[PDB]
Amino acid sequence: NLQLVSELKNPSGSCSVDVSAMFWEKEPCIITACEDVVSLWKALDAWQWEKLYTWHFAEVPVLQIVPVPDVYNLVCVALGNLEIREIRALFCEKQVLLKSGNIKAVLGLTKRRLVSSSGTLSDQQVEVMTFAEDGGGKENQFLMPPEETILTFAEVQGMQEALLGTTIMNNIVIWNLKTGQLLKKMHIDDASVCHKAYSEMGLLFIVLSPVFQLIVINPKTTLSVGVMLYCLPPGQAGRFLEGDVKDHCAAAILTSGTIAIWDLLLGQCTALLPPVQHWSFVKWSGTDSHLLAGQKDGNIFVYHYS
Repeated sequence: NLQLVSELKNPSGSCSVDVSAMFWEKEPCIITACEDVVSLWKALDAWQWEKLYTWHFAEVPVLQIVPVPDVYNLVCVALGNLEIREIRALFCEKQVLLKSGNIKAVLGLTKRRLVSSSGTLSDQQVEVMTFAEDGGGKENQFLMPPEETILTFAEVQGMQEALLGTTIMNNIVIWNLKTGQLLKKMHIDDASVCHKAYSEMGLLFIVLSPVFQLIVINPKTTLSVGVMLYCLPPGQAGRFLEGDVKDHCAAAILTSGTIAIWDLLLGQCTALLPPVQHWSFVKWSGTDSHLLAGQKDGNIFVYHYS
């Protein structure tokens, strides 16, 4: 379960919107994102965090952090008011504009890659850029577009070089990341947002946001059934608001204001985390076995998960 082990107070002018734990060149750090400022933090002692660097954003507000596997020398953020307008890389005033326009979906991938999609149909583009060791935009690879607006990406764990997307048509698509080709398009019995995709034994396992749901799909027959429902404990309100998965644990913020955790394998709700104002976002740490819970006023609480 969950033991509070450290906390970060970060009171800025603006609303806090995201948090991420990453290694920085290499030591575990936390990145905080508020609408108008992003900061890198390092452990001061067993429970306190100190600010090491800050980046500022006038005009267009920060929407989210975009963690990128295997990258330890920059922080990627997406900026916009509702839809993404920009994607920037932040280096330790040192911002590089990476992508600009009508961006629909974005995700960091293994091996220093970042995939994004823009446009909606015949004009849809899906692009995977690669950062060089020095953080520089090095390559860009276009992926065969489904011509259906992508809602989310998920890198398929257990399948070599496969990327999954969900589309507004309630379809999933799978790309071969080596060739750019679209491998399959599959209707999910008419969710939406995919928090995680796994592959084993020819089967596809996708976790979707009955807070969470796991659907298992046979890509060969296209036949798919819900086969795990993750639901709140006896007498607990209410509904999914936002969430995050790492490995086989899912964490969600509920509209009520409480945080709930599940073991995706065990099927069970392994923890409720009531507010210490309301929880605003939740993120698993990318460095260790910690849960990061944040409030809008800037405070982040860090829990050890056992």
